[PDB]
Amino acid sequence: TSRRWFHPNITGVEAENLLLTRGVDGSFLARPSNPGDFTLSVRRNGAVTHIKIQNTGDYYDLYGGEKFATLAELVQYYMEGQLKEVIELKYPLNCADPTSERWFHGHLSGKEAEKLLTEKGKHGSFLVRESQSHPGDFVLSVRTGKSKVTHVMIRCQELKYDVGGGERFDSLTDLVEHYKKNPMVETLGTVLQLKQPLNTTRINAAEIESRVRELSKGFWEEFETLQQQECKLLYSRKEGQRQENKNKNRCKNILPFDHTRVVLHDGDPNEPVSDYINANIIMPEKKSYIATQGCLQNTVNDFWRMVFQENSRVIVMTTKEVERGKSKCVKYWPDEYALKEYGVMRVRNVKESAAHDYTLRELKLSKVGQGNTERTVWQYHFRTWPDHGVPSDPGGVLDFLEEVHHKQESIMDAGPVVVHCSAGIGRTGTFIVIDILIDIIREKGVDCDIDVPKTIQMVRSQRSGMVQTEAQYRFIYMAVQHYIETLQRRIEEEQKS
Repeated sequence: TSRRWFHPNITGVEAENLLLTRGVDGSFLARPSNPGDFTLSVRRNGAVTHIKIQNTGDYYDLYGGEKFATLAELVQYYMEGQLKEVIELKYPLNCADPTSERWFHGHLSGKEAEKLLTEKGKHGSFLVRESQSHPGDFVLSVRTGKSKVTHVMIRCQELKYDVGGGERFDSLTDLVEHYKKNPMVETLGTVLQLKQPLNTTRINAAEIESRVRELSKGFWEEFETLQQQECKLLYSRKEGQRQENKNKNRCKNILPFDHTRVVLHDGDPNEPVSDYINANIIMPEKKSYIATQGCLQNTVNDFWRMVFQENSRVIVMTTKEVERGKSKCVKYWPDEYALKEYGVMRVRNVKESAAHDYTLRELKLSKVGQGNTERTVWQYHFRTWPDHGVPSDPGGVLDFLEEVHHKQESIMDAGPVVVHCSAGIGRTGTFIVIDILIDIIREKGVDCDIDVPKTIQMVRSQRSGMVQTEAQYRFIYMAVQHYIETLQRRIEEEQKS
């Protein structure tokens, strides 16, 4: 609901002073860091303790704690155990910095704000900018509708914010949220409804190169604004929390949303719960996906029940079975030319074809004792993804996804494309997002509208924390840039031949 406990522009010593002067025992905050890392600063017995959170691209790993899909899910978990050599998360210490808010521009001038609200904004579209010049003060610009752009002055008096009367707010967020729920009425009756903020992320696919360079001059700020929206995605994950489902999860707290989870049918009456798999259907809002985790040895049979039931013909594997001496995915496919039975399912590995970045396994899947149920399942196993971070060049990933798209398109009545890595959120999220965005450019051509964080947010509403890091976020932009460049180069070559 809030995510006010995250402070994007704070330092170690600044966080300590804040918890000692504005907080009590049990007070906490989360802060970025040596980048790529995060810190949970908690006050206990008049002393401040710092707990390290690392994310290399798979999940948020809290030291002495658990692995989580989002910082918001991490916070919700401990607020609803953390120990030393007992750390309690009781009171979130709220941030007043509005820089990660969608509606906050600041830098914008009166003329520019009006221009953007006219061309991009609609009824209820609003923004907050800095004055302009009554230094320290802020300006709320709102569109209502013939239409009109209304300006409301926000005075900053002794650290508090107000619209000239009534209540005095600790932050611009407290002020905005109050006027969103309780709208301001003008002298002649016009209701200043704050429906949605101004979209500053939607770009034309052809103009990617310019946006990539402007973000390279921005990438971190755009990601954190998207990150600030995860508190709206804390949907129930009850099924995964069930006692009988606990050992079917690779990470106990990285669970599928109940509303999008894959439900397994025709199981076994002897096992009480046979309908669960840590997987979700990803529907872009034609080509759908199943975002899943790497198999555990006790879920390989459920994995095959899923593929068969969902009528999937393409498996996208974005991890090695072993990375840094740790099992990331149990081998669920047989050896080349071998035939294996996985419970009620039978799988034949027909042929293996190796490319530079991946291996293709041609599998034949059927139900045991059931003639005619056989279908070919193509497993594209990407092998070169780095242990930490993302690849330097997206050429290999793009060549891989083009090949995956062509195979999926070549199959009549094919079900969702199964996509998995380790926990099935970071790399899995990255691959599905690139594939969705490239799908738009494939149908609509080089000149179409794309919105990278809007797409990520839609995918994160279907499976927890899809796209884990800023590295992946930037890599998504770099892959879309490389695809448009490669598409234009093909037009260059044809007209010149």
